[PDB]
Amino acid sequence: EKCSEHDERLKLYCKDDGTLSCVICRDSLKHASHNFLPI
Ligand SMILES: [Zn+2]
Repeated sequence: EKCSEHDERLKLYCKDDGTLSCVICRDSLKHASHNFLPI
């Protein structure tokens, strides 16, 4: 999961997959559209 420097516990991924743009960290808090990858 990229989503680096941003939440003290949130890290995740979206990318095309039926749901365009989703939780930017399994929740999307203080992220908005930064970036993240899936474990
Ligand atoms: Zn994040």
